[PDB]
Amino acid sequence: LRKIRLGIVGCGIAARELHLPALKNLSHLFEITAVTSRTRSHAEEFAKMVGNPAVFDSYEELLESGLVDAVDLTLPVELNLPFIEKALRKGVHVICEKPISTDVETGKKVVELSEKSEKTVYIAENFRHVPAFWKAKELVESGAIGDPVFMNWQIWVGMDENNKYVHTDWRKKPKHVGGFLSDGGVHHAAAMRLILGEIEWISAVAKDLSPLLGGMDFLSSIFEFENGTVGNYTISYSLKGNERFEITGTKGKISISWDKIVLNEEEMKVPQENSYQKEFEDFYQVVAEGKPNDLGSPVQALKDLAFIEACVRSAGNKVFVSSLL
Amino acid sequence: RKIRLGIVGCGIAARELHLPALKNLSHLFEITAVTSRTRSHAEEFAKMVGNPAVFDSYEELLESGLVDAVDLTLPVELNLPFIEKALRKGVHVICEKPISTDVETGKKVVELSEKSEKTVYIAENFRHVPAFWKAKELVESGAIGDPVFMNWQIWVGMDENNKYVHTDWRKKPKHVGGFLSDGGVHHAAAMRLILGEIEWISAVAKDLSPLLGGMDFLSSIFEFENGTVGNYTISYSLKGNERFEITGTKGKISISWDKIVLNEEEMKVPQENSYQKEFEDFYQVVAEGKPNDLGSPVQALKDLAFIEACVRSAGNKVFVSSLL
Ligand SMILES: NC(=O)c1ccc[n+]([C@@H]2O[C@H](COP(=O)([O-])OP(=O)(O)OC[C@H]3O[C@@H](n4cnc5c(N)ncnc54)[C@H](OP(=O)(O)O)[C@@H]3O)[C@@H](O)[C@H]2O)c1
Ligand SMILES: NC(=O)c1ccc[n+]([C@@H]2O[C@H](COP(=O)([O-])OP(=O)(O)OC[C@H]3O[C@@H](n4cnc5c(N)ncnc54)[C@H](OP(=O)(O)O)[C@@H]3O)[C@@H](O)[C@H]2O)c1
Ligand code: NA
Ligand code: NA
Repeated sequence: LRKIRLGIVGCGIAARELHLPALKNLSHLFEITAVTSRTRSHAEEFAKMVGNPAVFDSYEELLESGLVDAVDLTLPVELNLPFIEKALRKGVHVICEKPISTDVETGKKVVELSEKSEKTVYIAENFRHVPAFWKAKELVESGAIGDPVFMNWQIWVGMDENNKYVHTDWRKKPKHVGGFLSDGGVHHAAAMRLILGEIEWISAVAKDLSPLLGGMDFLSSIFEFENGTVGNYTISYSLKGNERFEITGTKGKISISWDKIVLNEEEMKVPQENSYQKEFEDFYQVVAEGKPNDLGSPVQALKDLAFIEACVRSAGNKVFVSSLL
Repeated sequence: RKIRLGIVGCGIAARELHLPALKNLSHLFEITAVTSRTRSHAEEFAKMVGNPAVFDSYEELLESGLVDAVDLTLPVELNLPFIEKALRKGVHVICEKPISTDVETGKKVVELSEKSEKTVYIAENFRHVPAFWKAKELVESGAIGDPVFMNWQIWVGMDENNKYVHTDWRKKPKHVGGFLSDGGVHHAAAMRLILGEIEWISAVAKDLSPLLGGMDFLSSIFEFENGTVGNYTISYSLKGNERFEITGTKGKISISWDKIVLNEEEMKVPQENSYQKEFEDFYQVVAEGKPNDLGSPVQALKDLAFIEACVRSAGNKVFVSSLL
């Protein structure tokens, strides 16, 4: 099995804590041969965790070095577009973190570069690879609750001053639509779309409740899927509480968690998996083994972002999600 | 002295909800007159009361000189005309919710109320439920900090065995949104009592059950004038568990008939009959000069208006005041 020579770009939290451990479990598929960051010492610390990749002062040099088949971008979202374009111009595949971009108009440019290039652009939306969501999808699609009627997802993150993501520069002064609403919201849209399909319209109210979190941090919404199912999605990044994620149909109900699905009275444990690992496997198959790009698809990520961007601008008015696309 | 009260409409609410309450308030109410669409139902109800006078028609009961006030437990389409007839004879009216079939018609009830010296009390019993009062005081006293988000999810799960489902004026509803306004006005009342007036709603209404006349599912988002966001979702046909939660900057309450949970801590709510409480209030209004804060038609119109807005919405933003 030939390996994908991979360059890591942006050696921050995701790269160290989320990407590397997954990558370390996939060394039969990937070799990290190059590394670059804004702060050189950060790239050097990352190099040591990896082994001995070449360290570059700039991404453009990494791209031209001949050392890589693809690059992994774990950057401030403002950088996705120009950096994806640089990679494709050099004939290099890209796996890039969500959100696809800072907003939908910029996102669309990522999509068109993707569609015009022969190289793969893969937006790493790990919620598309979470088994609990797949299992919910299967239950729903096979008629286990009858016709889906209503879903509610309430999320209370309770981030405080000790949360590491809160202190990063590009989150404190967000350039992305809705601040934390897009940052974490694309995950939630990904999941709802996986389980129930495309959303037709939303109506939502977004608030900025914490001076600690850059931009908006509270969102409450109703929407309707194209299939007629009604959704409620409410989240506070700053306040505490218990997640509920429930789908009620004509014949019964499911509740969804990381570790289990409950179908009426019946518990089913979901065997645990690393979704980052799962997405890297999928990217490998897209790049090397000619698998279609369904789950890392730029178009999919753009649709995730569109849901959130619609909510941010709704101010309680009905927004048809298509009109953003 | 005691309020001479005539019962009009001897159906479910009259036998099962109203009479027991009055039987505990025999020192404040005497039932003297009774009338219904079916004379035999009125005669059965009379036998349950003692020996009141049975009348073939509302109009006759009103001219009989036997009552100071009437209690209307009727198809909602009849509220406006029956209230008007009573006020035009010098007779107080206690009338069941909803105030009317729709806001346009409701306003006519409000208008007649303000012009008469007699009381019109819309018996919205949810304004008399102690669980909501204790929740109000906790929120008002700053127990959870600034209120951020309330969520009320109701799954009534009505079936063929529920008696309300077989009543004619519910099967072919004339009232806005069918069951949505029938049960919804209660919920608006509780929401308004706890968090105050609502600025705007956005809502979707479905008709999911062939058994329930009219629309029977509703999901909505809205914002109180104080800034709190609300979600209110109800199905009248499907089963699930009620949650009623209000989250603030400092804490969390969860509300139930018998208890309020403040963060980790439970406080039992002492139980009461809300019908019994509302009749006492009506007694205090007509005999004791108590201002009509809790049974006032204006409050009942605002309840209906919340629900009417939600039915018109189709997902669009509706500013409630625009209906009033
Ligand atoms: N899927 C998920 O569960 C998830 C979770 C968290 C984050 N993410 C995504 O991962 C990406 C990074 O997030 P993060 O939390 O890791 O934030 P972060 O810690 O701030 O990481 C960003 C990294 O990029 C570096 N960088 C900034 N500008 C650069 C430039 N011009 N050229 C090269 N490197 C540059 C930063 O600078 P320094 O060199 O100075 O350190 C830092 O190393 C984001 O797109 C985010 O949405 C995804
Ligand atoms: N606050 C609450 O918790 C609550 C609960 C239930 C009901 N309610 C309200 O109370 C009212 C009564 O509802 P319900 O459940 O008791 O329904 P119901 O059983 O159908 O009661 C209506 C009664 O009025 C009679 N009636 C119909 N037209 C009449 C007319 N023209 N003249 C005299 N009587 C007439 C009916 O027919 P017959 O004489 O042939 O029997 C029946 O006895 C409704 O407005 C409802 O919204 C409130
Ligand atoms: Na904020
Ligand atoms: Na129905």
